[PDB]
Amino acid sequence: IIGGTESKPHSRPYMAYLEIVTSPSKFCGGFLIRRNFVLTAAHCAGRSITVTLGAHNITEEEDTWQKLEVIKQFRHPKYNTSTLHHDIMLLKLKEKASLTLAVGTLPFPSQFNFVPPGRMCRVAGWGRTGVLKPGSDTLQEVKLRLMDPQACSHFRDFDHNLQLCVGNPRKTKSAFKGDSGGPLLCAGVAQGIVSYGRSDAKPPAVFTRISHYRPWINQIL
Ligand SMILES: COC(=O)c1ccc(NS(=O)(=O)c2sc3ccc(F)cc3c2C)c(S(C)(=O)=O)c1
Repeated sequence: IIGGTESKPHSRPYMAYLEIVTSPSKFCGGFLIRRNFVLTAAHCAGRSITVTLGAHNITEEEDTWQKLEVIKQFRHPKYNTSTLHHDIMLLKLKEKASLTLAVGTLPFPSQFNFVPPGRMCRVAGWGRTGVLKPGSDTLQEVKLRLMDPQACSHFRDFDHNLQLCVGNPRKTKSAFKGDSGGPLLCAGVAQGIVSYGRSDAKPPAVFTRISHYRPWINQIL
């Protein structure tokens, strides 16, 4: 998260931190939708994934931490490994998390509108705070603007109708590396998932549209 501020501790109890091991390690975001299911981006898939819940500080272990092993990675069946179309994945945790002050579920409303540009939303994560910067010690959140699709025209495989263009190009505020899989929260409802952007972190970034995959996510609910 670039250009954001520290969240109030445990004010985002659904946030998940992913430690991914390949067959090199990756770090992603995610959010708890149910006690044993985490929603994240499909490109975060690897061999081993460990989920940390109930964390504000990610660098030193807290009493509110809950670490769970992923036992199944359910990528969307039409996910494209290079163009990142349908970049959404369901993770089944080995055990059930404990609902506490620090661990909670993100509720999904009965209606998911196709959200047009112009909306102001929030994204949170422990990702890099800038280009070449390390991951944030604590959970950061930044307010971002849903941009017109023409602002993401430089991305070769961007599709306005499948993805969100998020981030004012004249600022530095944006999600970045390590924030992938984290939710884009508009008005308290997760409308997007951090997918990708530019290596030099110049916004906008590309977000998966959650509204398209509500019936598919309804498998878990
Ligand atoms: C068609 O796909 C691509 O064009 C592409 C681009 C970058 C990239 N990964 S990235 O460089 O670490 C990066 S930059 C950035 C900026 C803002 C942001 F919210 C996130 C990110 C991320 C993840 C990948 S990916 C995840 O599949 O490896 C794919």
